[PDB]
Amino acid sequence: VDLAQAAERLIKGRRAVRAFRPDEVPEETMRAVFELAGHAPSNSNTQPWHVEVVSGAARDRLAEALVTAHAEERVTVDFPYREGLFQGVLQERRADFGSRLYAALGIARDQTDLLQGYNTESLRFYGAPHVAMLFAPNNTEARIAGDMGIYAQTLMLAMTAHGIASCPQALLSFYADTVRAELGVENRKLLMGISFGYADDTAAVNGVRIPRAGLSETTRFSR
Amino acid sequence: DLAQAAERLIKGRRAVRAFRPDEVPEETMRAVFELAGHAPSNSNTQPWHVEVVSGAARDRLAEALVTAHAEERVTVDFPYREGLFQGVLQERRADFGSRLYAALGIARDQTDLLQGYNTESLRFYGAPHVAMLFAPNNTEARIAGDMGIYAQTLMLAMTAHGIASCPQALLSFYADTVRAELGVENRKLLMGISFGYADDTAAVNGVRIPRAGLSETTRFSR
Ligand SMILES: Cc1cc2nc3c(=O)[nH]c(=O)nc-3n(C[C@H](O)[C@H](O)[C@H](O)COP(=O)(O)O)c2cc1C
Ligand SMILES: Cc1cc2nc3c(=O)[nH]c(=O)nc-3n(C[C@H](O)[C@H](O)[C@H](O)COP(=O)(O)O)c2cc1C
Repeated sequence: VDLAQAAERLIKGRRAVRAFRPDEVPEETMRAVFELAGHAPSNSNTQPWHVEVVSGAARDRLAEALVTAHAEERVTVDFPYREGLFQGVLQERRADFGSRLYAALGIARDQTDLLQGYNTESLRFYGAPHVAMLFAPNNTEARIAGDMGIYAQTLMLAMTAHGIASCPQALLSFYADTVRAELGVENRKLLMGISFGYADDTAAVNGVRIPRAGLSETTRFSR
Repeated sequence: DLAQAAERLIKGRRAVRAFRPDEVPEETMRAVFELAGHAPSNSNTQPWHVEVVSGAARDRLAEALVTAHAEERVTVDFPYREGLFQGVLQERRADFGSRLYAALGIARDQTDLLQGYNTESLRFYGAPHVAMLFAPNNTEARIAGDMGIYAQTLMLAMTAHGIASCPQALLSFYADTVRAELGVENRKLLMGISFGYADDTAAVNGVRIPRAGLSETTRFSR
């Protein structure tokens, strides 16, 4: 494999996978992936990421604790919402994404109980055998969060290289106190979780094709 | 195989601080920026707006930045405050600075050499191109996280085509200058990425910045 071809395969090949098989990723592969991900750059080489990887019985207890917290409305999010977050084209993109996702799931926006069933499964990591919880410093702001994103993408691409499917999930960060309590983590903020393992390629949700805006919408070249 | 290629890309990408004058071919530049667009983001919002500057426009921009710095016209959209980094994060920052300044041959009390180096950084380290990464006006942690996902996708796509890069928060400290020179309004500047082909004879390009061990950043439980 030539480098240019490999980058295209990894970058386009990585997709948000929402249905996994139960098979675990070998421990040596997980070590190789997370070691590689640590090579992400960051402001001043600060490497602000603290990553909690959960498997087996601990992963099962964590999934049940998230389902229970969600049922009890114990929302404990570390990052507040900012008014007007998605205006204009950002809102159009979110609406189009939601439309494609629900169409692949075979659910209509008015089918509340089916949306509930789907979201309960999301808290069970879509059946993934592993989850990586991406913790950040208590004083995380835009620059540190940018580095958390550099790391998240490095990790997802290293996973893709090993045939490991992933789903980045902001949803898991909405129950940060539950994750911290389960894992014994103190004084860190939870930005997102990444469910991972091997994709169930028979699931219609994994057939969803999410477009991108393209150069004219995002990029300008000047000289 | 793909596993080896990922290792080569991820480990091969380094912050390059001395460039050759040679421009990236137009078709390669378009391929790299189109590929970077495949970065994921919350709800597929793709909040990035990227201004790629080359040639005379890049020269005018570099000179405007040098002038803004000399006149102390610092304009920051995202604060970079003292105490942003504490504990081990502050020590990693100090350790990085020590390695960089040793490669540059600049001592602690050398203000004139430090000024000359800062001027060269505002000239994009001689890179023929710079990508300015603009974010929405209301950017907070989650949107900034997506900007980082994009920035790393772009740097890795560049590395795959043998294109060296340096992500630079420094360029975001003169946000009004960048906006005025590029006709950009109502977007915040998070960082710039200088890019082109590495000058392999430059001592600064020999620096190798380590990472904390896997045991230091990651915990596995079952
Ligand atoms: C930081 C971040 C948070 C995300 N949060 C969720 C989430 O909570 N649940 C979910 O189903 N997908 C989530 N997504 C996945 C996307 O919606 C997805 O990346 C986008 O639709 C682009 O599709 P693709 O990744 O398949 O190319 C998240 C993506 C990112 C980068
Ligand atoms: C968001 C971001 C901002 C950065 N700002 C600068 C900068 O202003 N000037 C600079 O020389 N390097 C800057 N760096 C580059 C690093 O310091 C570098 O990525 C870190 O030391 C790790 O080294 P490596 O990328 O060579 O592996 C920045 C890196 C990132 C990811």
